[PDB]
Amino acid sequence: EDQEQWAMQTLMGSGVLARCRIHNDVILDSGNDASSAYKLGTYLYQKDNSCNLFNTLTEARDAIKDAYESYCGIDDCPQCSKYIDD
Ligand SMILES: [Zn+2]
Repeated sequence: EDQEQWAMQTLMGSGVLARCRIHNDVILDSGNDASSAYKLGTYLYQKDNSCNLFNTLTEARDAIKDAYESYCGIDDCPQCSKYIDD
């Protein structure tokens, strides 16, 4: 398992993104307030780490920005569209 993926749990679970009940390891783009997601991400990731260049929030933003941009272009899991929905 991946840690960064664990973050997505709550971060993304904040309702920012969309996930399939059959796919908990999948990320779908919703187009909701990402700002909130980012905050939620930093919140879970670690308390207020607001410090000098030392700590860079860009990492987190890139984490979600990466995952988001990674799955970006998908508003619905193709699996369900590639399979039958019991
Ligand atoms: Zn699905």
